[PDB]
Amino acid sequence: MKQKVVSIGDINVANDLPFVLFGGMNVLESRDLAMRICEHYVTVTQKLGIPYVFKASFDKANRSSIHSYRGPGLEEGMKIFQELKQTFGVKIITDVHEPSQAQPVADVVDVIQLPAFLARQTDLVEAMAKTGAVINVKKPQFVSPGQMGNIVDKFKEGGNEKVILCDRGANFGYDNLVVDMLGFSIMKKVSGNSPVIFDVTHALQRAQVAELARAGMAVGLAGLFIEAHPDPEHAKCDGPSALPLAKLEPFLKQMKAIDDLVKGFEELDTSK
Amino acid sequence: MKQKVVSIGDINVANDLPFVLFGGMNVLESRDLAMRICEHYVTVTQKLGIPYVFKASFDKANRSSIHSYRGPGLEEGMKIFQELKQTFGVKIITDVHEPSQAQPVADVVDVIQLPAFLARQTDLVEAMAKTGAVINVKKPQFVSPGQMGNIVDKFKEGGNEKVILCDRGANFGYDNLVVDMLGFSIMKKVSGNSPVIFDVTHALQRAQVAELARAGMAVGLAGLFIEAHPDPEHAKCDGPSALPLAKLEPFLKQMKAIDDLVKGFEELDTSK
Amino acid sequence: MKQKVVSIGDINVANDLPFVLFGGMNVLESRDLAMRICEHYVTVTQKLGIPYVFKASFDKANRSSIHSYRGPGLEEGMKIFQELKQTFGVKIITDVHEPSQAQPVADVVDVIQLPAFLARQTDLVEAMAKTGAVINVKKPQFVSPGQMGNIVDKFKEGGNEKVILCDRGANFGYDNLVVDMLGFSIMKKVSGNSPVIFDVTHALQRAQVAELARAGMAVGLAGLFIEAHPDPEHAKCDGPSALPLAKLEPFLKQMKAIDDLVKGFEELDTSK
Amino acid sequence: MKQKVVSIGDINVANDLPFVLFGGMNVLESRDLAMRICEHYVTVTQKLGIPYVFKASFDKANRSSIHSYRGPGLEEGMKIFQELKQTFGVKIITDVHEPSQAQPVADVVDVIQLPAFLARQTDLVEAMAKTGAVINVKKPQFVSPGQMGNIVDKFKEGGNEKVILCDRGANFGYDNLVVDMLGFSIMKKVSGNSPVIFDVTHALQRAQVAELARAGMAVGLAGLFIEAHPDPEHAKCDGPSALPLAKLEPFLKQMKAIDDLVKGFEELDTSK
Repeated sequence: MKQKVVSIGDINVANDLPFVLFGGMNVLESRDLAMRICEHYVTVTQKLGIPYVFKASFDKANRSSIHSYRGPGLEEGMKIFQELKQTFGVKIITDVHEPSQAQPVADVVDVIQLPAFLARQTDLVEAMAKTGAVINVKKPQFVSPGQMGNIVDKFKEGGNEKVILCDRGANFGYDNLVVDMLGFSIMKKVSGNSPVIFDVTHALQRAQVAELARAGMAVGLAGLFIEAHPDPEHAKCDGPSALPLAKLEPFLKQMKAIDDLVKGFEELDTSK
Repeated sequence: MKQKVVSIGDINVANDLPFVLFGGMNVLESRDLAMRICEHYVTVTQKLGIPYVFKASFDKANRSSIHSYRGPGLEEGMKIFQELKQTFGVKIITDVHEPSQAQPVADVVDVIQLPAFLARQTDLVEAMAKTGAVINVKKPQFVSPGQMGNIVDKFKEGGNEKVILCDRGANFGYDNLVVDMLGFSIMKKVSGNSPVIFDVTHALQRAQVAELARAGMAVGLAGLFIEAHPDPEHAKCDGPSALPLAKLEPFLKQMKAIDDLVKGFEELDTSK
Repeated sequence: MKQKVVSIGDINVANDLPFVLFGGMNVLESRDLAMRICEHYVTVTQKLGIPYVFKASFDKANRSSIHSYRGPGLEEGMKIFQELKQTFGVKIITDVHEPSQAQPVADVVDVIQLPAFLARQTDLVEAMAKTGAVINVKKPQFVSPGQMGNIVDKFKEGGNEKVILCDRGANFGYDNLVVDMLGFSIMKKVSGNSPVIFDVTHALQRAQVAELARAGMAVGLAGLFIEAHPDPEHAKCDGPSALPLAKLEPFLKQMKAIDDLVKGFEELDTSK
Repeated sequence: MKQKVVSIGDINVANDLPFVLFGGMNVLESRDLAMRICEHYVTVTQKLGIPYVFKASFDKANRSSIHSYRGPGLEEGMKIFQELKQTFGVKIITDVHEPSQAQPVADVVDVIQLPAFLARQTDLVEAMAKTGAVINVKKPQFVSPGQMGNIVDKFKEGGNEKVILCDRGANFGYDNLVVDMLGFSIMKKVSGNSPVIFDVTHALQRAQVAELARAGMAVGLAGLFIEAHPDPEHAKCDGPSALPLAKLEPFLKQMKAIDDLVKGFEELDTSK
């Protein structure tokens, strides 16, 4: 059984190929920081040899209050991305919330994301479908893996047939997530063997970011979705949990020994 | 400790008062059926003495496919409700999905609902806030009760301070819900003692609809949210699970013996 | 469909009959307290009309340390029970851990219990089977209701065909229990409609002891298993959570209005 | 922080050392099969370089019926082990159920196991404590990792201070397990950094046996606990899920590239 391929340009996201790191940042604060975030990623990638797609949000349709920081704004948010793109030669990936945003962002970025809590929003799915530009489907914590097949279909149907599946863990009682390492496999099956990627930071809501990320990779995934910030201690707000940037290389070095060393195994069948 | 009160007209939704049945139907098919659905509710209510607010959706922003039945449409959906209202003298409650819909529907209905998967959608919350018209907040299966406090605040903040909390159960492993009877109490606390109501049908995704609904009521809730269809066997599609309409009275008779007989207890403190 | 009946003497435990309160205490400290515990139960029961079976353990094969208080001991533990029995005219129920204990205790008590974590211990089950004296099977938190059928069979097989099923909740993530009100029904089915009873205190590991117990009863159960201590604040150690004794009557008064008022309903079928 | 060491002879079980494979079989049928089971393990181990301890049960205190196959018996079960030991030069590990068995088996084997459902059985723990012979503590599916500390203490207290911790997954709703890759770390902490090993087969109740086992190893564990049978299709009864023996080498080859390649990493601190 061969794997699907959803190339976002000169990049090839697949299950049997080397993992594609969709590294980046959470919210889109300012440039001096953003482009700085790219600086280390961009560097370590080439330096260690790893496909890379920066990631940043230009809006937070949700937080812990109304009089909060929305974000750069749909408009001012796209201007942001533009720059860095030409400044480094890498693709950008950002999540959309309202149907509209879809098309406008479909022209600036190379990978559009779909918010987990919106995973099953037809109006939007059918909407985001038009673009036909690579889509990453975040997997809700309250949805069984095998249910992923239908979400991939409702998309193909609308038009777009280039999708990715992102796992961020499952609900384990109240206020807790746990990653079913066995979801990935179950997730390939029903998804016409689409590319499956593990979102560690936003599976950890920590000196765990590592150990966890190791186990995911040793399963054989299309790639990783990660987030890092210069000082993970101060801007230590809520939502996901980010990596202590500086630790990019030593960490990503680990993944490579996994991704690579595992992506090259004589297919095993413990079935029979 | 006294309970909050969020009267939706001549009706008073509270925790220590008799339960308010927010009975109704799921999707808004056609009138001959809708108004028929009201016919039995409307009757049994007065006949047995029970506050009543019909409920029906004029859209399904999500299902199992794109080339599916959206619904009457935001526009044609409001026309629908109008009629029945004057035809029976009862209030209508319907869920909104996009900010816009909010205000338009705020003039036709008496109780606006907020979709569970949208529970934490600020743009919308802040939006639906303007109306200031009674709001029912469906409680996501993946959200801990105590987290309900913030969602109630972000609303008060925007303006609206008349909210209701609806429990539809919690995620129990993959593809399964379970209702934490203890959520309700925990749910009153953090919610300035707002009105708490149990959504049974959409806690059961059955000859269980009953037994389950009995246990909820015996806890002391503001009221029930239910759905019934003439023939629960054929149009037996997916989403929630509806009641075999005809069984409205015998069932609602049960709730009354609970709601009433329990709403009238000398407050007990097993605390000390 | 008629219910099973497992009379433990002049008492009749069943699903359609009034609930049988298996009230009592946790560990067997001393008599002045024990017989005192019975004093209020014994009284309130007759005073309010409720079947009663005292309950107390004569050993704790497990706690939080070795140099801990085992208990009166298998031997000295039986002497204890004897007295109170003749002193009040009520039956005693106690849990056994090692095959041996079974028979010895089978002559003193009227209801023998089976520890949850031992639920699937054949050697013991086959052992406790001989006695043929009423058995109460505690339901492990990690076992699905429908699995209860086999445990009831392995017992019938050995000999004993008079069993009871006790629910203490299910595991909800780490360190947390939740009671599936729907387990009871599922639990009757596979159990040849054996008597099902809800263990509230040891479903709560609190001013919740009440609200929770109300919802269980409104389902239609054979009865309750409860535990109370004079001062729930000091001897506030770990294991289950006990009731503030003094609150027996006001509480048990609640259950009666449930048990009774619900045990007398015209069977409803929301099925069709 | 250095790891603990619980050598079971010329073998050293630890967290930073190469993983120790506690491979073997489930029940102890007959020799021609048992010693055959050892044959391939024993071979592949030396051939690939891997610490090895055979494992087999001489009794099943639980199954799906009384008139079932107990096992060789405590007595005849020990005779069994003896032989193979001298026949191959490897250590044996078997689970005990009743206090007695402890000491008798403490003289024949090199690693005694403690049944999960008995994990918190003081009488036995205090009992098995005397021997002072290496102990492996199976971790119940219904027990939070951090709770492991006390079980390790109650043992040290009794005497024995040479323990191992085995993870078999956690309960995920009804009838389902999921392995919290993050338990291991949490499990080292509270356990004075005792050796932690992952039980895959009996975490899977399958072509998954592999992928799952890969992720565990990439975390950094003391070792693996596995079970294999010649024909996993016929004797395909219930309990755990075994490996298709023949697939030992290709599989264990995978683990080595993990265990080794990961056990040799410059300690990383994503903490800060």
